[PDB]
Amino acid sequence: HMKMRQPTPYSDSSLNNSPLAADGSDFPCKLRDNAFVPPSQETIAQIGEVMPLTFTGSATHGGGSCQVSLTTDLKPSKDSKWMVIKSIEGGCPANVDGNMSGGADVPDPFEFNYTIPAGIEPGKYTLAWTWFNRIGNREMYMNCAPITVTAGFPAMFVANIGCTTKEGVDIRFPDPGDVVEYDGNPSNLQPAC
Ligand SMILES: *[C@@H]1O[C@H](CO)[C@@H](O)[C@H](O)[C@H]1NC(C)=O
Ligand SMILES: [Cu+2]
Repeated sequence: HMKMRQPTPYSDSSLNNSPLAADGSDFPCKLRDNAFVPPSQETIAQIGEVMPLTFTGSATHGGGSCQVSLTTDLKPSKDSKWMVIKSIEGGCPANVDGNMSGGADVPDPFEFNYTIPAGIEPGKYTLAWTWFNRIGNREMYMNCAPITVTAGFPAMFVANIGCTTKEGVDIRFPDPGDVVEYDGNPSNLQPAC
């Protein structure tokens, strides 16, 4: 149970910590009433700029693995095409064995980053954070945010909503892309579905 804090998600006031529905019904982005209201301030990412990726919550489930992906759709649906720009294998959204202190609203002390690479054209996108928790039920977490790319790829991995991950491991994505980061404990890294 975690949510993305930066970049600021769509409709943050109605966005909870829960994973995607196990039946796939609310993929992508936790579909619900008024799910795609932009935050007030524009999130601007210059090509090549190191951008923050940060989280809220204490139920870190021993970490796991995450992707950062972009689509041109501003109200994503099941038909949206995603482009993975970063994979984090292990230690996302935290490198601890289990859960952390502080309740549902605590800023997660482990912080991350992403960079818009040269092959992404300036324009408006939706950015998705996806997360496959290491410990607990086999879930997929997902939050989405509007971003504007200014001047200054693999498809997104989907599982746990026939492709089912193994409890206890930090998964390694089949096609993680050319920007892959390992932030976890070597003993938990997958020797994906
Ligand atoms: C982005 O985060 C990774 C993982 O902590 C770190 O290794 C890297 O140095 C960071 N990049 C920066 C701060 O430019
Ligand atoms: Cu949880």
